[PDB]
Amino acid sequence: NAGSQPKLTEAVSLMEANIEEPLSTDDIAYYVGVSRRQLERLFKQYLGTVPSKYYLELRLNRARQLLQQTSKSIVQIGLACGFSSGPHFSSTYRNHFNITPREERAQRAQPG
Ligand SMILES: [Cl-]
Repeated sequence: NAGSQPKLTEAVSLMEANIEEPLSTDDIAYYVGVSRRQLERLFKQYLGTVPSKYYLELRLNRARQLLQQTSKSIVQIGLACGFSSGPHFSSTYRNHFNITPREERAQRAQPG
């Protein structure tokens, strides 16, 4: 279970501190003190994915937070979350959340 895997939770905390300019997987591993292979094994075992893909999920969730709370353009938000084009940001966002960034912002005020 992830909370009982301190190395994995450490890596995730480090990733959370580096969203706009994300660390390479190798750099996460160096800073947490495991090999790259070991870091990959942790992510595969305790989260079910690879570190780079979890990092993308994290950056997409920060983007969702910005879509719900700012008037920053779609382009601005994509750049702030490490994306390098609008089409790349919006397409990956839509694949992940099954709505577009524009739809997420339109729906931010949903009162439940
Ligand atoms: Cl950041």
